[PDB]
Amino acid sequence: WTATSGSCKGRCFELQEVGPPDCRCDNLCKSYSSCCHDFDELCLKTARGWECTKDRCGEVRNEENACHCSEDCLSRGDCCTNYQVVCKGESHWVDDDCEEIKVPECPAGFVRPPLIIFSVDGFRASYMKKGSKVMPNIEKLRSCGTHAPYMRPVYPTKTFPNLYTLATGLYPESHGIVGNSMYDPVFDASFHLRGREKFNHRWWGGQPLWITATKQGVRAGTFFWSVSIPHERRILTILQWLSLPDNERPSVYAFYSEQPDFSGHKYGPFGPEMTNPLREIDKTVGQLMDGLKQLRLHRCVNVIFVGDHGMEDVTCDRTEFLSNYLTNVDDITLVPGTLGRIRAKSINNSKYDPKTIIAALTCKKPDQHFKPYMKQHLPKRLHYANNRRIEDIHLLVDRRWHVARKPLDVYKKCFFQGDHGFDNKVNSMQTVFVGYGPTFKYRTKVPPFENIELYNVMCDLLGLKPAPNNGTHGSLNHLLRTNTFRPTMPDEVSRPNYPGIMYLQSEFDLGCTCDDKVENKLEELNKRLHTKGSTKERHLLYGRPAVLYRTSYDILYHTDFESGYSEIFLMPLWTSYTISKQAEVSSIPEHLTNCVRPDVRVSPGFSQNCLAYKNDKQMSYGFLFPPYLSSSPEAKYDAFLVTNMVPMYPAFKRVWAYFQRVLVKKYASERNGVNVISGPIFDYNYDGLRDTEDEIKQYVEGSSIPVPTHYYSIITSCLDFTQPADKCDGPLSVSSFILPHRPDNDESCNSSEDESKWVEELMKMHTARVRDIEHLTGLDFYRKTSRSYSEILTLKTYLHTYES
Ligand SMILES: *[C@@H]1O[C@H](CO)[C@@H](O[C@@H]2O[C@H](CO)[C@@H](O[C@H]3O[C@H](CO[C@H]4O[C@H](CO)[C@@H](O)[C@H](O[C@H]5O[C@H](CO)[C@@H](O)[C@H](O)[C@@H]5O[C@H]5O[C@H](CO)[C@@H](O)[C@H](O)[C@@H]5O)[C@@H]4O)[C@@H](O)[C@H](O[C@H]4O[C@H](CO)[C@@H](O)[C@H](O)[C@@H]4O[C@H]4O[C@H](CO)[C@@H](O)[C@H](O)[C@@H]4O)[C@@H]3O)[C@H](O)[C@H]2NC(C)=O)[C@H](O)[C@H]1NC(C)=O
Ligand SMILES: Cn1c(-c2cc(C3COC3)on2)cnc1COc1cc(Cl)c(C#N)cc1C(C)(C)C
Ligand SMILES: [Ca+2]
Ligand SMILES: [Ca+2]
Ligand SMILES: [Cl-]
Ligand SMILES: [K+]
Ligand code: NA
Repeated sequence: WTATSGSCKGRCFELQEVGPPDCRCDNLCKSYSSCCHDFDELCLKTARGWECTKDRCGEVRNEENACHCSEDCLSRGDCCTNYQVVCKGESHWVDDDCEEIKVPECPAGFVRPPLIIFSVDGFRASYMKKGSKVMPNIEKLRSCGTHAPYMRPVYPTKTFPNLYTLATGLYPESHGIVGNSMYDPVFDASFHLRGREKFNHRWWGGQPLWITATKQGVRAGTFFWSVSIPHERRILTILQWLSLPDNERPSVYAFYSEQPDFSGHKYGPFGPEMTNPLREIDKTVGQLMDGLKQLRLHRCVNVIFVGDHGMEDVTCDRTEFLSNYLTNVDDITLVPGTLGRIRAKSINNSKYDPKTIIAALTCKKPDQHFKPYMKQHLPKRLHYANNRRIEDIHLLVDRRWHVARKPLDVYKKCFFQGDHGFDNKVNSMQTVFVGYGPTFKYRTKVPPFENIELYNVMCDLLGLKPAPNNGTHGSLNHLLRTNTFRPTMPDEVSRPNYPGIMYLQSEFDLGCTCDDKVENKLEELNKRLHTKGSTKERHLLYGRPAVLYRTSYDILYHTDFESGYSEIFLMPLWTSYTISKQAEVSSIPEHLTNCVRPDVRVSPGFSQNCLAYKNDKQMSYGFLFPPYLSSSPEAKYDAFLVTNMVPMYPAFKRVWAYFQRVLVKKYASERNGVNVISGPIFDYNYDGLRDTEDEIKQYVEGSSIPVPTHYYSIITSCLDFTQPADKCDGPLSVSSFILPHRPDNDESCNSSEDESKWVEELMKMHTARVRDIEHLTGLDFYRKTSRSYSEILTLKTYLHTYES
């Protein structure tokens, strides 16, 4: 209940919220049914539209007008954005030549260049090129400022998850807005686009930019705009706020457009009807920039033009129905559409079996346009599991498709031709970034990057210390003319041990065997050199990874590879080796098929044992440095050390063996040598972070040998592929993966076929950034290179996406 009978007289678009039941005069008031009775009359004037004409020039001020062409308007801050053009012979900003902004050119009283975020819903990356001839204001920002060819949104590629990621630098699993609709099982409440529930603060976690700003004494405009406030009025409100006195004026502003999303849904991304919304958004940018130029702020303000997601061709007829797969379809709730999330209809049910639901949804039709997953099995690059609002069962839907529960859900609601929400690596989902202003570079192209990184940059732009978030601070330094953040490497926490030969063979009782009793001094000092790190410069190209937590581990050197061997987890944390373009693949000789050898540098008590693998009828083992790539028959024995062994499901060994035997050599042929770092990952609580020992839920039967959730590899080479990986003078090129360690290959529908028809497709889907692996391992890679730390931070955030 409000007392809506105060007045907005002198408080239109006031920045401090007045609390119930005084009546309100701000953007939210509409959505709360709490506006004063005169808000429309005073605050939402429309009379005479939004443009000066010659006849209005010099007019007598009439306060009923939407905007003003009177002589006093620049001082009152309320001229129509085109006043100076019509009434004073000035040019539109778009018609002026691009001129470099080397320093901020601000009116007196400006302590810092303001930031304006201009967000556009559904603005697909390729609109920058395909629509360029109708968006001259946007094209100027883009060619004269700093731009990327595209920006990668977060998953799901929906509006609220992405805008709240922009604001926080957090993954949706961390900020809590994990979908455009959601059910919270603790709240027993649903969030939707319609309704008042979405307004409750309990949904929205982390610390958004506007709060970061305010806590540190920097004032912010609104980031929420009521749908009924026309764009022209949002722009005029921002320009009025920018004319406030120094002590009252905000430093950070946002503008949001519902377009082109709203039309894209109706017409598809490139429907003929989409030309006009692009023209309209462009006009709005022109208004803003003419408005800045009137107020002498067009060489002072930093402008970010950014989208939340793209838009794909999706029609009612490309819908998969769960009713065609399940008998028990009335026992589930589905969050439908361009993703699927499934939970039980009733928690008063011990009868609900997710395993039977998954099984009924797996590889059932040859054409199937979705894939089911337990959420902890989703590609770790999606970071989409560690929240109670994400249901255990997920369906990743193919681009261009929808999933629904039953046909009536689609006809008892074709409306639509476009939609979004797919996998964030999908080309059609990519969106836009442009930065223009004194703090951005001039006429500069940067590589594609992720929207999670922008929070740190917006903080830098405003001199704010960012709250803890998921960006990598410094990875986007190359966007900026002047950086206030100087990244430095984390300090190594655990120093390695460097063990020599300390144990006799008969001290081990590991139940292993090997055929290795097959006896020259020229090659007896030569192998000694190898166990002490004589080839270490070849196999460890970027220094040893730093261990960033407290543990006990050993560096072990070998002719063909180096490792960091954990005495706690009884296996390498990492294994590093280089394969040249020239290198040969060889087989495991017959006599060595089951060979495992004690490592005399490592005590029996800190070693794995073969007996446990014999006794564990589910679990087998593989090797991190692959025997197939031994430099010599003699070096091959080192690959069979117990210290190179790791636990592997037979089903996973199909994947791993094909990678090691076929793919590593291919990459070395294509990339002119590769350096590989491989290791295990333990993430039993699916938080994206290295598990402590006491979080491990599975061991090799009757042992302390922990079972990894995942295996990674980081594959690095020279960006200039005319140089070999091991003698690169310049920038590097990387691709990485995090493969789930699963006891079946149900995820790959063609897995009954030869590995050459399915393994690589799997690995591509589980592409990863180096940073992802860092979080999962507590390692820090690329410690010793000739490259700047900023550049290395960009490299660590790169994702190889495998789109055309
Ligand atoms: C991406 O970036 C983010 C941000 O840096 C990072 O997320 C951070 O992860 C940290 C480690 O997991 C975690 O640390 C502590 O969490 C709590 C503090 O909780 C509150 O306070 C902060 C600060 O203002 C809030 O941000 C935080 O918000 C979260 O929870 C809200 C509801 O409370 C929610 O609205 C919001 O969206 C957010 O939810 C998310 O996080 C929670 C967990 O925090 C998840 O469960 C959700 O799913 C969602 O993902 C909170 O309001 C501390 O109390 C913890 O302390 C533990 O652990 C100690 C380790 O030093 C240990 O020594 C102590 O014993 C202590 O244990 C005690 O409690 C145990 C668990 O409850 C108990 O078993 C035990 O026996 C004992 O009593 C953590 O130090 C941050 O909160 C988290 N922040 C955010 C915003 O998410 C991500 O990790 C990265 N992602 C990647 C992949 O890099
Ligand atoms: C998305 N939106 C809506 C809106 C209302 C509805 C209804 C129709 O049915 C749902 O839809 N959209 C109104 N104003 C905004 C802008 O919100 C933002 C804009 C920016 Cl630039 C940033 C950042 N950084 C953050 C936000 C959030 C506040 C976090 C959402
Ligand atoms: Ca959107
Ligand atoms: Ca974990
Ligand atoms: Cl915005
Ligand atoms: K076994
Ligand atoms: Na299969």
